[PDB]
Amino acid sequence: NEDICFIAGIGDTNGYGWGIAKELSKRNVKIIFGIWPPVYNIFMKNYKNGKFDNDMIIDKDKKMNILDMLPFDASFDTANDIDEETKNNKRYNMLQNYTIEDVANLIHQKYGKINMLVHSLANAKEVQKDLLNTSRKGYLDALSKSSYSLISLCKYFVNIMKPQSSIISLTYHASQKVVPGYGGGMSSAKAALESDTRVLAYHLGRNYNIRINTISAGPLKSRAATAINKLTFIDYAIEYSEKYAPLRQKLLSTDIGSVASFLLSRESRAITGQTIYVDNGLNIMFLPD
Amino acid sequence: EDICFIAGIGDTNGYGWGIAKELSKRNVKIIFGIWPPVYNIFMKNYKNGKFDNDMIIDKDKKMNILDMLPFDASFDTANDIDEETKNNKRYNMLQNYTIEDVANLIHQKYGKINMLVHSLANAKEVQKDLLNTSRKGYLDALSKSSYSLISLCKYFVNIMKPQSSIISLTYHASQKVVPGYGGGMSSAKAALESDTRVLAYHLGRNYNIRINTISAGPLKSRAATAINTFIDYAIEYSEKYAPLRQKLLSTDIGSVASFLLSRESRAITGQTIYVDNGLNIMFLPD
Amino acid sequence: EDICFIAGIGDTNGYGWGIAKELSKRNVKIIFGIWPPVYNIFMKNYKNGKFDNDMIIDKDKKMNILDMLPFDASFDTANDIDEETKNNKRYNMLQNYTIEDVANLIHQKYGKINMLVHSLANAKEVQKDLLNTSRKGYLDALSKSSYSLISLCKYFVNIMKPQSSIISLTYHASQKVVPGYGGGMSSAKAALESDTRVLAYHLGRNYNIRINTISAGPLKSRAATAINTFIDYAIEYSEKYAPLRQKLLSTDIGSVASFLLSRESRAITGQTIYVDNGLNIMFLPD
Amino acid sequence: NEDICFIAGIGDTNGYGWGIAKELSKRNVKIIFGIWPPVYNIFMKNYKNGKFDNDMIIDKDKKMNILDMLPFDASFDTANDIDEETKNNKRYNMLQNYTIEDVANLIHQKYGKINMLVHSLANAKEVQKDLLNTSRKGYLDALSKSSYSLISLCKYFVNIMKPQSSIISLTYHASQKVVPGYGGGMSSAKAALESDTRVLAYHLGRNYNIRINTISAGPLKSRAATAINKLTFIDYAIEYSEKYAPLRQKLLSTDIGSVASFLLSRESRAITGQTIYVDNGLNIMFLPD
Ligand SMILES: NC(=O)c1ccc[n+]([C@@H]2O[C@H](COP(=O)([O-])OP(=O)(O)OC[C@H]3O[C@@H](n4cnc5c(N)ncnc54)[C@H](O)[C@@H]3O)[C@@H](O)[C@H]2O)c1
Ligand SMILES: NC(=O)c1ccc[n+]([C@@H]2O[C@H](COP(=O)([O-])OP(=O)(O)OC[C@H]3O[C@@H](n4cnc5c(N)ncnc54)[C@H](O)[C@@H]3O)[C@@H](O)[C@H]2O)c1
Ligand SMILES: NC(=O)c1ccc[n+]([C@@H]2O[C@H](COP(=O)([O-])OP(=O)(O)OC[C@H]3O[C@@H](n4cnc5c(N)ncnc54)[C@H](O)[C@@H]3O)[C@@H](O)[C@H]2O)c1
Ligand SMILES: NC(=O)c1ccc[n+]([C@@H]2O[C@H](COP(=O)([O-])OP(=O)(O)OC[C@H]3O[C@@H](n4cnc5c(N)ncnc54)[C@H](O)[C@@H]3O)[C@@H](O)[C@H]2O)c1
Ligand SMILES: Nc1cc(Cl)ccc1Oc1ccc(Cl)cc1O
Ligand SMILES: Nc1cc(Cl)ccc1Oc1ccc(Cl)cc1O
Ligand SMILES: Nc1cc(Cl)ccc1Oc1ccc(Cl)cc1O
Ligand SMILES: Nc1cc(Cl)ccc1Oc1ccc(Cl)cc1O
Repeated sequence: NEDICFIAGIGDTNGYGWGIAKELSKRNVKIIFGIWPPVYNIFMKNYKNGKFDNDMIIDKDKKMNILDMLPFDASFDTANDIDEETKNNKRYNMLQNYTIEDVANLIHQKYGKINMLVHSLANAKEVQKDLLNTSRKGYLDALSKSSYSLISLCKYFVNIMKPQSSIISLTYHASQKVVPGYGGGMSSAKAALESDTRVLAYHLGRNYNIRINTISAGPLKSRAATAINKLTFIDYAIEYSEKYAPLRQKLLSTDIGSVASFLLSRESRAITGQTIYVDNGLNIMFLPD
Repeated sequence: EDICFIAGIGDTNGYGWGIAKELSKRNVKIIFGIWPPVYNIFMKNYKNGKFDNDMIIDKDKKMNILDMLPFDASFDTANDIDEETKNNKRYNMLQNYTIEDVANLIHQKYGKINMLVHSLANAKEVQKDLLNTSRKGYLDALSKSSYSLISLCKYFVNIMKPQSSIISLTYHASQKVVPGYGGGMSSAKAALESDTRVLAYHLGRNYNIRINTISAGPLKSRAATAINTFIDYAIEYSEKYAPLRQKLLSTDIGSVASFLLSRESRAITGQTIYVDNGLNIMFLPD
Repeated sequence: EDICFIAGIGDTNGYGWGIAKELSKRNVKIIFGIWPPVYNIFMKNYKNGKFDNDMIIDKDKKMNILDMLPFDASFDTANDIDEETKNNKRYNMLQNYTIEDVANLIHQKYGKINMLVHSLANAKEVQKDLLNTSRKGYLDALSKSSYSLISLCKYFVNIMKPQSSIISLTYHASQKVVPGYGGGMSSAKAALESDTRVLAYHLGRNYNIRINTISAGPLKSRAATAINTFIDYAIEYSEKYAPLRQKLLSTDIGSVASFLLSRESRAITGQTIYVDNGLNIMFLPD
Repeated sequence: NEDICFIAGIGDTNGYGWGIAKELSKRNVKIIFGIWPPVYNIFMKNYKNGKFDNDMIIDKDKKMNILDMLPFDASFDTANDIDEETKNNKRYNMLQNYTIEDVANLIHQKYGKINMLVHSLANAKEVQKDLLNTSRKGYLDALSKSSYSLISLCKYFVNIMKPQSSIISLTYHASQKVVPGYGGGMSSAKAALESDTRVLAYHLGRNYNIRINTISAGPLKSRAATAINKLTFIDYAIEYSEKYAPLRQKLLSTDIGSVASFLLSRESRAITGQTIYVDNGLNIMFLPD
């Protein structure tokens, strides 16, 4: 029935955004990528040069179909928020309509209303620092980019979404339990995001009949995950998860993708405001073996 | 060839039926576990076509029911049945309805299965507040509503394939106070949600089998009507205050169940998943 | 004239004793409820001065023990005792040890009390994993460890003053998986924490009485030693990974209990309070 | 044994800061007030003129003793963070050493090391707006003033605190469950604060043997609470609490104070990283009557 999904936060094929795209594509949902301007050019070149073709293979019966690929920066709500420096920066200078409001408008003009929205991004300048050593600026950066970006995303996309639409984001259990090394206010940011998902579920539910949930994912060696280490963090997390989770299988990006796909579909019609753990059951453990 | 056993169907008005309907959409073969005191009433209504409209999925298909068997979650094995039950008019003409007996019967008739649904509860003192519940009444609630899941798992894992999946149904009274949800049902649900985690660990590590529980919102089922207009209140409150105003349907729980029982959810286990139009997230009635 | 009944003291090595010591600091009169199979051993050790050093509070004072009574949380009333127990060598020389009988005895001897501590648990199959626990074993855990709180409340409220306060002890295995905490103890604790909320509502509205539960970290008590080196592991893990490295003492739980039982906490009820050096907040062992 | 407590966030006698001061004073703890510069002058005048004397009465046996009263703005980590405008603002111009670091230094110089710390402040420019209508600036303001201020407070005060010291803040259940009207990112901010309390408990515990907890308080008609209403919010909350809480008594500021006092004392030695509800049990309810 022409399901269309905007995925905010893909920069290569190694993260959760790609797994989500892949699983949605299997269900025939049309995909639009929102790509952060620092990685946008290299994403487009790699794509054009066929570097992603193997990764786009669904089952060798089918391959992913990408409707569109758009520059997107979740730091900026509207054109008026973009500082002169950023506007003129080498990587931004050749790009247009990349703020949250502008991408919503652009999508609406080209394709009309959509019914699925994925927030799959996060950022924090001081992620390598422990919370106690994080500055005011660095903490506010984490909240701005990782948490506020969801609210803003919702604010502007609800106008271009049909009733009974669905929105998902991605979170991590460090919001609820202590993960040393998940620094820079990222733990704080995921805690805010999980709480905001409830408040948004209430308002979007009553005022638009739109659902919103978040997926608390287990560890995946994405490009962003690698950046967490100082002086690795993700290696430890993965090793620990595969050794101690109730389910010992390797956690795949498409494992999250298939849950995202369910949550974005009408099958999850009575679920909203929730944090859903897709982490091989690791979250349930207290004492290891 | 997916097969699901659904323990706890008494008519077409509860969550078991909605779960059956939705699994039927995905062409899963369904086997009903029916409490013996209502087994013959159910079979008669079924034979008489009372459930026919309720069995329609759409233009294409109609529910495919593989089998319907008497099943009593009060009893683990044949040895556990008391004489009063043996001498009951409703039980005396039935056989092989203990938890172990039904596992053996299903396995003998159809081989290994890969989906298991616990959709049952009982508490002989549900109408009393917790403080006025007796020891026998409280332990009955836990026996029928909580331990029954553990025993179901114990006997059914042997007849299940690797990567199988199990769900039960719970209610948010385990976590926040619902006056009226009495007789130790709130306790039973708290135990069920906790047991779901412990079972998830053991079943996952030993068998690669998953187990989850769905925390459902209110539905005007037969069991619900037995709690003391309680259900009319809960439904009215939910439809007034839940983030989503839609009427909650048994098939809304059914489609979540179907997802949790399928391989699409291979990385989810030990979880309480809320399917209640968001009501659980609210604090202050607006 | 504050009086506290402490149900579940068997020696000086568990949390009941630590709670007794701390309440004694505040000059609360303490009455011990002692499980009959260990009642005479306890009385003999006490008479023989084995507990004397353990009774010292400081330079000033020593624990003031008002009374010590046999108490069995298995039985609500005299009628509930089975003949095998009646004919037991340890029970036959004792009397008035059912929950109701002890409430009546305390009230007759000393009048109304204002503090109640449930510091007991039992599970006959604690050494089995949940999946291998039988119905009788699982219901025993719930009967002795969970329902006992409800019944304690039921019978003791009549002998308590308005604004009285009640606590029990739980463990984080109710909420997160602890392999080894078997026999349905994890289930019993989940039910206990849930029941604490439901009881809080009813006791608060009807009697202005508060009830809370303390989720304690590991202590090398007699009961703990019976779980299967499990306790040595938990202690070692806790002292290695808890935010606070201090050794957890029974009196660390005792001073929290004393606060929860006093009027300083008049606005706290229905809560699970973690007294475990912060261990529960951790996800990833650093 | 000369217990000394710094209370960050008092501006009159109607809030939780005053109840906390009163209960601590009963235990003979010496109190130092950190007073936000916009209300500081009026606080000092009222005090000098004896306007608080009745409110300082403990039991007519005893009256509160306040060791010191210091201008304090939790927006600023160090002197170097203060913008020229604020430095020169009418209400700030005559005040000195009011940043987090400067007050810590000042306290240390005058009285040596302390052992108790209370964060009893919050702020959010757009509190009257629902989350969806909150701007990026307004949301970041809520997190900065209500959440980051705790981390910073901890960072600078740990150097002037003894081992086995204790720190508390105040939070509200809107972090966990939806409270329509608790707007501007305050819900997000309390969610971050509750999560930060865990991460801080871990680091302060291991590296300083210092405890930190937060109290999730029920509704109290403080000056700040009144400011929440638009176009009242607190009236509704109070009425609802007294009608539906397990305990029907009126919730008092000193009810929180006596819990704060316990948590700050050695009696709570094995408790850290926790959210403790002091709300007459309201949080435990699902369905009202
Ligand atoms: N990787 C994990 O193990 C893991 C575990 C739990 C949660 N998550 C969450 O999943 C999400 C995806 O992260 P990932 O792990 O796939 O890494 P990723 O790099 O694949 O995803 C992050 C992407 O977001 C983009 N991005 C960053 N800032 C942006 C901005 N201001 N505007 C637009 N785009 C921006 C980046 O270009 C990047 O491609 C994150 O929110 C993360 O918190 C990841
Ligand atoms: N209906 C609701 O509002 C609601 C909300 C949350 C959870 N639930 C849960 O959903 C599940 C299904 O109940 P329902 O609401 O559909 O009502 P229901 O009456 O349709 O289902 C309960 C069934 O359990 C069966 N049963 C009772 N005792 C049994 C025993 N000893 N052995 C085998 N079967 C037995 C009954 O015959 C009945 O058919 C229950 O576990 C309930 O706790 C229901
Ligand atoms: N020790 C720990 O590590 C730990 C951690 C968390 C919680 N707890 C809880 O603290 C409480 C006290 O146990 P403990 O650890 O001090 O061990 P303990 O052995 O000192 O206390 C348990 C007591 O309960 C008594 N008891 C057993 N069955 C009884 C019955 N039917 N009626 C009356 N009394 C009975 C026993 O005689 C024993 O003295 C328990 O409820 C336990 O679950 C203990
Ligand atoms: N009042 C309630 O019902 C309630 C319920 C739950 C939690 N709380 C929490 O209790 C705390 C105290 O608030 P309250 O309700 O007592 O109102 P209050 O006005 O008594 O306390 C807030 C005080 O903090 C001060 N302050 C604000 N910004 C500051 C800054 N940047 N630097 C220094 N000081 C600043 C203000 O001058 C004010 O006096 C708040 O954190 C609030 O979130 C209050
Ligand atoms: N995308 C992103 C950005 C930053 Cl700065 C930090 C973590 C990020 O994602 C994550 C990666 C690994 C894990 Cl275990 C959790 C995450 O949330
Ligand atoms: N099936 C069953 C049996 C008993 Cl004794 C009590 C409730 C039962 O189901 C429910 C019905 C309505 C609601 Cl809101 C929750 C339930 O759990
Ligand atoms: N008192 C009791 C009885 C049984 Cl059967 C099992 C554990 C018991 O107490 C405990 C001891 C150690 C830990 Cl870590 C948790 C407990 O709950
Ligand atoms: N101190 C403060 C500042 C702002 Cl902007 C909003 C709320 C504030 O405190 C509160 C008041 C009432 C309630 Cl029920 C919760 C609060 O947290």
